[PDB]
Amino acid sequence: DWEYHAHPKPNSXWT
Repeated sequence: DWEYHAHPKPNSXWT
């Protein structure tokens, strides 16, 4: 269970 993360925003930050 590896989900990629954004560079300029944090992980859960996508919400």
